[PDB]
Amino acid sequence: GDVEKGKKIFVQKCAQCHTVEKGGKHKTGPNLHGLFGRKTGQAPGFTYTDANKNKGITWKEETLMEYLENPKKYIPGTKMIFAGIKKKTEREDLIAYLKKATNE
Ligand code: HEC
Repeated sequence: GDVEKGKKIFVQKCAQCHTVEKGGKHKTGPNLHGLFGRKTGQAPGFTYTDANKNKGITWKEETLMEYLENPKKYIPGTKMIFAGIKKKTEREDLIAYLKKATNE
């Protein structure tokens, strides 16, 4: 969980659709600094495509571990234009971005 790159690689490409700031009218990507509290698809106003909006759990390190680790095989594939990183563990680093954000 290298939040160092977590908040980085996150705010690098995900900063665009996921500007982590006051939620409010969400956009293509809601400030995912509360994923552990955001349903698999319950973004206020931005109700994820039936895919995430039809799950039933919350973005917990494990659930997202299945998404960030298998993004094009979990969700990141419909609108998300991302689905992998240079190496591979780069996804665990983001879990540090949220696990820390979402946590508090
Ligand atoms: C950095 C690697 C990123 C993280 C972490 C997340 N995203 Fe995104 N994202 C985008 C869209 C348009 C969607 C909706 C997909 C659809 O409509 O089918 C999403 C979805 C997510 C979700 C799902 C949360 C839920 O409740 O369903 C998570 C957890 C998430 N994203 C985290 C848009 C973009 C985007 C635009 C180009 C980027 C760069 C990212 N997302 C990157 C990340």
